[PDB]
Amino acid sequence: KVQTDPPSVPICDLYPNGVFPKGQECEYPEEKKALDQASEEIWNDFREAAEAHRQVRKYVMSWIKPGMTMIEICEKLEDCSRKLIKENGLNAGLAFPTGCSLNNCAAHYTPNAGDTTVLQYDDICKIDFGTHISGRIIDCAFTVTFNPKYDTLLKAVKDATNTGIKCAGIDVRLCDVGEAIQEVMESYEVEIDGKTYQVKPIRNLNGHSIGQYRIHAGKTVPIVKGGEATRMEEGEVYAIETFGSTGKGVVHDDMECSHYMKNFDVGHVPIRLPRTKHLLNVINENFGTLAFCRRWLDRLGESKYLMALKNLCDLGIVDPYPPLCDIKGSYTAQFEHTILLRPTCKEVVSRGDDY
Ligand SMILES: *C[C@@]1(O)CC[C@@H](OC(=O)NC(=O)CCl)[C@@H](OC)[C@@H]1[C@@]1(C)O[C@@H]1CC=C(C)C
Ligand SMILES: [Co+2]
Ligand SMILES: [Co+2]
Repeated sequence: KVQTDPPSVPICDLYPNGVFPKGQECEYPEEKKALDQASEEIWNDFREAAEAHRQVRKYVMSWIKPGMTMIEICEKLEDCSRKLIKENGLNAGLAFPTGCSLNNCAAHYTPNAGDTTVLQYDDICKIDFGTHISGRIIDCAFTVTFNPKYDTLLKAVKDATNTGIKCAGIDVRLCDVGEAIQEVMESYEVEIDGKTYQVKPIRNLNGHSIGQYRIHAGKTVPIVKGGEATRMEEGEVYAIETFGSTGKGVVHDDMECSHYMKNFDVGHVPIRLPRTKHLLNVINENFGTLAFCRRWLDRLGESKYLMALKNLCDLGIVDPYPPLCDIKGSYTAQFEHTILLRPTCKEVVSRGDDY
């Protein structure tokens, strides 16, 4: 039909012909048109996931406010995402947990059960969430603030992400994208609570290629100079994300872990320990190689799983991804889009009218 007041109509019911809206198509900085058309069903799956992402994040921006708990924020967002993507096992769903990392924490925080953290007026919150259709994943992220003191820091990082998106292309060196992002990000100076800062890229955070059911397909997109001259290739899909900070510009692991994901390269492992075997079956059935969090195990009715989960991490079957934070007192911001390197053009598939 038409989408409802608070979104509830699945994207596939809005586009009944099964053809979803294109993102922003860009020229790069016969045969290829045929080759582009041959993968049309893949691009269409990314576009369905991207339209869900656009409609969920517009909804989130309408209601996210200080005073809400982080758990309330993530559950309200994920509810909407499950409805709009028309969650169906591993065929359509949430690609990874909702990040809502605060202040000096830049990535990989979502609340676990019992977290009483409440969003504050002065917080800078990075909302990073993913949708997929048939394993075609959209990773797209933006920063929420309520105090205008952070506006230039957000503009710096938004400009740096758009610079990396403009620089990207077939046969472009990943190191050149990094150098370009850093030049733009470091051109910004900000003043927050009477202290001035030159905005710094977080040098040990990166964008990444994306593969089917594989949020990180192994190529990294640097956000500072000095990286690898490995080239981007036709048909690849990339999350172009940049992170800016007022602190050291380096993150370390910190706080409790919430995010986990099966190692993509680990095959079947026979397990006899009963609780560990059951938890691995739950993971394989519900997530496969997609990332999950502890709240997502709780919602499936699992309990007494933390030792089984530690066991799967210690075996190397599952990897933990703890929150990544700069120094105490620092402020970090993030913007990200997913781009498709199609044969005929570069498509910023997750681009909206918002960012
Ligand atoms: C979650 C995240 O997308 C965060 C940004 C980036 O992290 C890093 O660059 N990390 C490091 O260098 C470790 Cl010190 C992404 O990796 C390039 C990272 C991502 C894709 O690897 C995780 C896997 C995804 C989930 C746990 C959601
Ligand atoms: Co992301
Ligand atoms: Co990403």
